[PDB]
Amino acid sequence: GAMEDITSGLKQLDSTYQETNQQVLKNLDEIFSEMGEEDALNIATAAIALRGDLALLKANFEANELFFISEDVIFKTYMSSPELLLTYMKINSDKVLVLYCEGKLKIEATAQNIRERLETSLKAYQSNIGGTASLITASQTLVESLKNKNFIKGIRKLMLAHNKVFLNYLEELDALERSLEQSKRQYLQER
Ligand SMILES: [Cl-]
Repeated sequence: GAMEDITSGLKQLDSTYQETNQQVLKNLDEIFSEMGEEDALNIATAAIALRGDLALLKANFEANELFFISEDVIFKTYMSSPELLLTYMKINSDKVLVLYCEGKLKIEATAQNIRERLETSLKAYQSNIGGTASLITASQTLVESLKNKNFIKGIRKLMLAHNKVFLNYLEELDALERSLEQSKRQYLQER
């Protein structure tokens, strides 16, 4: 649904990245065939950011997109309802209370894995976003600066969407814990 949107956002950003990188390497090849010197240095600096910090941004977005795939599998299956969670615990005081024990434990473990992923992603963005300044500094005209700034705004928008996705997982797990406890109460009441 909204994940086609995010996948697409990523493909667009990647395309702009490849083209920015192509343009920069072409420019370096031409340069190395005082205002011009400062510009050449700004461009080499951009080439470095593109290979380094910004490649790390790209890898981060990619790891997230893959995860959104596999974790989506998890949430559409054994994590999709209390009944199916309990069943999953069964295949892998009372004999059913313990099953709920296992289910709640699995929810907790899932939330923890999601938090660790989100933390890693937030850290990668925080550490690498600063490298985008160099694309602004290397711009030779206000038009080029505008295009680079749009690219950067796009990077931030994609990041805002990914954070929404992670937090949405956590919220779903919270609702599911509520429901699992309500179902557990209802079960005990019927036994
Ligand atoms: Cl949480």
